[PDB]
Amino acid sequence: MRAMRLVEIGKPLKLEDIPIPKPKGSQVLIKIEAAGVCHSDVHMRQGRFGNLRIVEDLGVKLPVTLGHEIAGRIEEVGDEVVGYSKGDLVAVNPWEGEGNCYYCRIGEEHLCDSPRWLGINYDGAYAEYVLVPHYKYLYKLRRLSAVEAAPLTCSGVTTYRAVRKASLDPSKTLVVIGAGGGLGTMAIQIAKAVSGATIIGVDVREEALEAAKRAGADYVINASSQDPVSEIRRITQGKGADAVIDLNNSEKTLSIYPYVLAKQGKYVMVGLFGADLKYHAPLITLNEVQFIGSLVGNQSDFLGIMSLAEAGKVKPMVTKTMKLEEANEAIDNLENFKAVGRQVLVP
Amino acid sequence: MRAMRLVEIGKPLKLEDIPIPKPKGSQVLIKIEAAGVCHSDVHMRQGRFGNLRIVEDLGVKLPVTLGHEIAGRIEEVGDEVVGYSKGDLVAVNPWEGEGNCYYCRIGEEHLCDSPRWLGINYDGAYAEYVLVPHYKYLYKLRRLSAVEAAPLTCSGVTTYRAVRKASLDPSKTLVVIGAGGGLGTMAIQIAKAVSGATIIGVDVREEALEAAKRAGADYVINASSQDPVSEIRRITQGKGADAVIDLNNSEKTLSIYPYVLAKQGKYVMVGLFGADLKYHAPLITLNEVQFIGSLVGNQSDFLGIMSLAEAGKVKPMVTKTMKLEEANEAIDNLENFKAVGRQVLV
Amino acid sequence: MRAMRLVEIGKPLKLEDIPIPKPKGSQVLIKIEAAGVCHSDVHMRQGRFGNLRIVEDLGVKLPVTLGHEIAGRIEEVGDEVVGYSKGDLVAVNPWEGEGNCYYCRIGEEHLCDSPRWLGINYDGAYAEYVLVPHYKYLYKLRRLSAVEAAPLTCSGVTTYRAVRKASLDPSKTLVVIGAGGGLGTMAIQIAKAVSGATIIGVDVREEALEAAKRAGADYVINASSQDPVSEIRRITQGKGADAVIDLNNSEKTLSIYPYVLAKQGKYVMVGLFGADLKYHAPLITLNEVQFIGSLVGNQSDFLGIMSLAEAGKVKPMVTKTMKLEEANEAIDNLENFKAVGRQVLV
Amino acid sequence: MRAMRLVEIGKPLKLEDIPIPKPKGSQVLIKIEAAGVCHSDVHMRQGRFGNLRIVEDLGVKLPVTLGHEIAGRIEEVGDEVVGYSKGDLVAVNPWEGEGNCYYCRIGEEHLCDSPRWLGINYDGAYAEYVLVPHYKYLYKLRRLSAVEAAPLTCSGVTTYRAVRKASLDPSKTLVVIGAGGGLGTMAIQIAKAVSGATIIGVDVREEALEAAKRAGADYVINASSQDPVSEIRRITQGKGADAVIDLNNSEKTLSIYPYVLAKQGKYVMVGLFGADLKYHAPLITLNEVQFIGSLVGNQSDFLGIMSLAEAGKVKPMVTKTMKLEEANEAIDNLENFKAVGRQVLVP
Ligand SMILES: NC(=O)c1ccc[n+]([C@@H]2O[C@H](COP(=O)([O-])OP(=O)(O)OC[C@H]3O[C@@H](n4cnc5c(N)ncnc54)[C@H](O)[C@@H]3O)[C@@H](O)[C@H]2O)c1
Ligand SMILES: NC(=O)c1ccc[n+]([C@@H]2O[C@H](COP(=O)([O-])OP(=O)(O)OC[C@H]3O[C@@H](n4cnc5c(N)ncnc54)[C@H](O)[C@@H]3O)[C@@H](O)[C@H]2O)c1
Ligand SMILES: NC(=O)c1ccc[n+]([C@@H]2O[C@H](COP(=O)([O-])OP(=O)(O)OC[C@H]3O[C@@H](n4cnc5c(N)ncnc54)[C@H](O)[C@@H]3O)[C@@H](O)[C@H]2O)c1
Ligand SMILES: NC(=O)c1ccc[n+]([C@@H]2O[C@H](COP(=O)([O-])OP(=O)(O)OC[C@H]3O[C@@H](n4cnc5c(N)ncnc54)[C@H](O)[C@@H]3O)[C@@H](O)[C@H]2O)c1
Ligand SMILES: [Zn+2]
Ligand SMILES: [Zn+2]
Ligand SMILES: [Zn+2]
Ligand SMILES: [Zn+2]
Repeated sequence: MRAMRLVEIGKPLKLEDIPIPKPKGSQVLIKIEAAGVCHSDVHMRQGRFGNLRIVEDLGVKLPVTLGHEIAGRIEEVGDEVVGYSKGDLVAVNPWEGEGNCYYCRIGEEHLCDSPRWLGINYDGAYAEYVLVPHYKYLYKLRRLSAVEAAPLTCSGVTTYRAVRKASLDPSKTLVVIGAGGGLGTMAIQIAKAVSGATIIGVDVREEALEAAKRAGADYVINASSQDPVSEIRRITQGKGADAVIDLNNSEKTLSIYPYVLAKQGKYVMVGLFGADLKYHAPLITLNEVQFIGSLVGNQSDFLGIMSLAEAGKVKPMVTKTMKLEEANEAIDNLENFKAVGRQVLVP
Repeated sequence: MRAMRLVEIGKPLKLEDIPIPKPKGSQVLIKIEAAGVCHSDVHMRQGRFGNLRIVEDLGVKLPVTLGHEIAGRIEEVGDEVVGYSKGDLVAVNPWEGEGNCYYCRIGEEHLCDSPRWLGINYDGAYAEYVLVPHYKYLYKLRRLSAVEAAPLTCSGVTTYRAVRKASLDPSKTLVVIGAGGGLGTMAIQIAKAVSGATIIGVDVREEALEAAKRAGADYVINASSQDPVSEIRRITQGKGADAVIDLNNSEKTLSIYPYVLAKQGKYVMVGLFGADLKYHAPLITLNEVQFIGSLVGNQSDFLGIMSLAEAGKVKPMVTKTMKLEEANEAIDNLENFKAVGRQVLV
Repeated sequence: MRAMRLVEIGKPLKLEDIPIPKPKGSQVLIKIEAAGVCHSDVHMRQGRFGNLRIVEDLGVKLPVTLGHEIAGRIEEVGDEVVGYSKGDLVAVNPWEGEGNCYYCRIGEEHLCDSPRWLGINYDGAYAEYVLVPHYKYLYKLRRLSAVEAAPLTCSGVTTYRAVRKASLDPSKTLVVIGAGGGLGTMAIQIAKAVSGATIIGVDVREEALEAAKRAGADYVINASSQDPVSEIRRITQGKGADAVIDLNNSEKTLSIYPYVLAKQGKYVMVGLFGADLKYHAPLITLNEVQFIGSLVGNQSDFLGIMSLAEAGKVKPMVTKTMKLEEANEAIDNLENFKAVGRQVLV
Repeated sequence: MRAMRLVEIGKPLKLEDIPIPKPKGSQVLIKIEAAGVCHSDVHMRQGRFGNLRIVEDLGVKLPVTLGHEIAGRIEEVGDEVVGYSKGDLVAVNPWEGEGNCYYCRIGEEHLCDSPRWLGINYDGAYAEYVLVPHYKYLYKLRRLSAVEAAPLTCSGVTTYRAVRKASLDPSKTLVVIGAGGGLGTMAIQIAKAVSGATIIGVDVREEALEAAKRAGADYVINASSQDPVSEIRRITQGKGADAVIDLNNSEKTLSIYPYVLAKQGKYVMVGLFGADLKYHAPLITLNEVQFIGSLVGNQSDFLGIMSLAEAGKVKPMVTKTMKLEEANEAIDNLENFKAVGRQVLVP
């Protein structure tokens, strides 16, 4: 089968011909009908998340098929599979754990000590087929097509979790940094659907802000032409933002936004652009500010976002559908900040 | 009345004689019997918390009587005061708000936009009497004496809230930095009394660690004669600490402990030594760690620590007492890191 | 000034002429522009909530002006009032506490031991003016008019708190009983605005269900012409409802819905029709279901619903307005179940 | 192997000779060194929990080996078992789920739609060996012996969860009904270890109250000689109890304690004596009281209580150790309210 794999860092993904997995036990073989392209793949290709080398520090073993936004039809199931039949259209939660470690026992499976992340350390969706370790990570689709559902397995579940960590309510204001991109449009839609908080979207491209508005942002700020700090201060009437979901965490964003937080404000750090957070400690203490890391999501988060989308409350903004072989072009678009919403590959 | 006030930044507190406040409405006048000495007064005297100037930046108007750990007896009450009488022994919650702003409405009074902090921007306990804006901030003392209860109004409520933010449970390990001081000894007693988590106390003086051990720490580590990272990793079997309550937040502590956090670990920042937190962002994201600021406490926190104390489940470790006029010496001891537990003035 | 007061239990509210309150300190005098009519006033007039007598049991002292959904303009302020001026349009939180008791300290003012409930044990909005104990209970109106905001101070805050207690999320289903009334229409709008859960509205009148559908219900069920159990089970695919907000709690509703709860399901009891909950204990234990009482709301709840409303995300459905003197007729409509949405007096 | 099984309701458990299970895959065969006796087995033997027949209504299929308080040594592991070796002394969490249903996905495994409860609908610990479905339900013991740990898997995890649902803090008072029994002594120790709340123990036997005190109760009330209502009112100075953990839920207890709740008080219903809760609805609404059901516990709860005990913070009060063949006598003792603390069988 065809597969776009990461064979060497700093080099484009290579199309290869590898065997189709054979499911056994509780595993499930899925024929891919949609594979979303995540900016995280830009970092993977470069082989690094900030100062962290995926191979040397994170333990990734090359080669590996990328693609962690997965949706397709069940092709074959193992002998222990129950409640799923061949032909079923499903979305797949790639953030899988083994079950015995501390993090799996408390329901934080994505933080497993021996993680099975499809598309990162295990073969992902940039292929004609993908082997899913356990059927419990599936979610049958009815209202959504594979193309519309795929982005939900990463950008969706990730921002759903981040939005929960933001602890929103009607009296609070949320600021999303990078609001026109893949996770940005998803975070905005979700915040608009599961809370009554005021949503402010921030980006640097005119097209990105149009995307943020289509996503439902109550207010948008172009940080290239406008003074983001002044605008956020004005909109919140001098109070500052009660929560900020930073989908960049770059030298640029971390030098600006951590300073527009209201007292008790929560700065949820999702982006992986790579930079150090330098912040005066007394500022953290005296203002009870919080810097919170958020990574993908657990089974509850996956269930939550899938339920919301399947109910028609939110829907990924897929702006382009391309071939599996165009994987390197889709990733380039993100690397060059030329895409809005989400791009999805179809084998 | 006698009163030790911050009259000039950088200079010792000055013994001054000012009018005795006259309570009206729901206000209450307390005759001070005990005033705890907090390290915060070292910063105050120096005129800053890190880069933040108390006057220009934090808006403190001098002169002001310091002292934010308050306990004494009611001397006089306003005409609207209910449920309290002259002579009543009480502890005072100094972190007061006005009630109308966003923060007061959600029950986070200490973060009021127009704060009324006794001992900070309003006159405190380093005097014969102290005026209390509302009787709602009082707590009748029964089991504890004024001297034993005074520290609860700051070191107690501050660490009670911090322990709460640490989200502890029996399977977690908590590390307390500065475990032998005023807040350190309280943080440990509270953590042991309101959770079943493993407690590791870290300090840099043999006696401080002994005070930490007595407070109830399961393990103690002297960072100045042994590598804390190795011990903490060993104790947690390589997992790291699920929570750290840093009562320093100095360049020294922030360069060590943030790196010993377990995944989802919470770094609660209470200390105000002054330094910049510096941490690689990808590490915060990939490990889902949290850096959380915690400041004094609200009325719920005050009630929690006073009830816990009056029930005899925790008790401030007062290692020495002295006169009001000796305020400058007590503060020097903290500045020179010469004390263990809490000092109280009378 | 004119005022409709509960002078005699069992008898209509009486038009009376009493002195106009004079505000002092932090008190504020509001000139009433809108007073919502709540079903609670049906109980009040009848003199009881279930078996609980408002006088003997609940301690209500007659006579008292009713009306707990308040909105109007500031007429006069006490000398200590800050941030408000004469002429300011505001909504009033009537569920007020004194601040010193356990409940006020933990931020649950509405459960104060010495409650100051405007329209219940203190004079309410069914009059030309109403005295407000503290300006902290006010909320400046910008987007909404007095008539549109009045209902938020009871039907809004009550259901906002109830929606919160329901612990909803996208994978859950909420069932609202009495979905076409004052609280019902609000509960649905709020549930839709602050969660992504599936909402099922149940009522017994075609128009009530239409009002429920308009409020935003995903499904509507007329319990008087179809079996609600079958529909709810079908809609939830046999799982049952994860939460039910019962705005009746009558022998009729309690004999049906508690049995349609999913495991861990939460039955939030708001309605005060009067009945006894009767459920086999082993079922509560084995299914981990919860029967939760919810009463009006605290300052945090008030802030939440007022902000949500002023942002235009929800809005009380006022289907009719009338004169203060018509108070007894508006209450009759609710008693006879003749209204949909909310009625407001001017 | 020997096994004490429930073969017919209303009749004593029968000693039988059944084959020793053969573990495969992720299963683990444990040689039982301790099996605690739970009052729940009194209800099982009678074949009913209140109005609920275990067979006709709950779906239990007879015969079945009882015993849900399990501890022993690993005898054999399946091929997929990792991190566990033969000879390891472990406690076993019997409240197991399948993983795919809603409740398993959100971390509430014990409420699984297709539960695997060892000792209830699957063979339990009243035997020489027990087959554990998955090694992730194990917890290695170091400080505790099997006899001291066994009770933790039901009375321990159940009361740990109930204590959490009670939402305690230093200013609150907890009242435990049935404080001298198995779950009673465990609830008291736990509340004393994980909260600073005031603990009041209530029972009807002098011996039961001695047990409650040894457990650490701050106050004890003998409901046979004293007026429980008056005492609770006096101790809480007229406020009432902020939380009540009822380990009976009988006609007797439900007619008394739901009426001594403080405003916002939580009545956590754990006991299964069988009775209907009849309570005036306006009382629930106007006082914001809560009636909360609590059943065993999930993997997080199990991890929590095991950590606490393994740390020496709490320890089951085993008052008697007897032979496997004495299973019917141990259960009779509970049925007749003649035992304090917990009884443990050793094959
Ligand atoms: N923590 C997690 O679980 C997780 C999961 C997925 C992706 N991510 C990370 O989130 C980040 C964004 O991912 P994405 O897929 O949405 O990519 P994306 O390219 O679609 O979005 C990036 C957006 O950032 C905007 N941007 C660039 N510089 C900016 C600035 N200075 N201020 C404001 N906006 C700016 C761009 O215009 C663009 O719209 C990446 O680093 C990715 O690896 C994290
Ligand atoms: N955020 C708040 O609400 C709040 C409230 C009160 C006090 N504080 C602050 O907390 C800090 C401590 O206050 P305190 O009253 O307990 O004072 P303290 O004098 O008791 O000092 C705390 C302890 O820190 C120890 N220490 C010093 N260097 C150390 C190192 N490198 N590693 C480990 N331990 C070290 C000292 O030996 C001492 O025992 C101060 O900065 C104070 O201003 C904050
Ligand atoms: N706990 C609190 O804080 C609080 C606050 C305000 C009002 N309330 C109470 O809530 C209840 C409802 O108040 P409301 O103002 O919305 O009044 P309402 O007149 O609008 O009545 C509510 C709805 O119940 C419907 N109904 C009647 N019988 C029904 C049945 N068998 N099944 C389904 N629906 C049925 C009616 O048709 C009506 O639409 C009252 O008992 C009131 O006193 C409680
Ligand atoms: N929900 C769950 O997860 C769960 C789990 C295990 C056991 N249980 C149930 O909890 C209950 C108790 O179990 P146990 O194992 O501790 O049994 P136990 O016999 O050891 O305890 C019962 C105690 O109740 C006391 N008691 C009897 N009548 C009383 C009264 N009127 N007032 C106060 N105390 C009274 C007895 O003196 C005795 O000490 C049973 O119904 C059992 O099935 C529930
Ligand atoms: Zn794991
Ligand atoms: Zn304020
Ligand atoms: Zn009160
Ligand atoms: Zn399941």
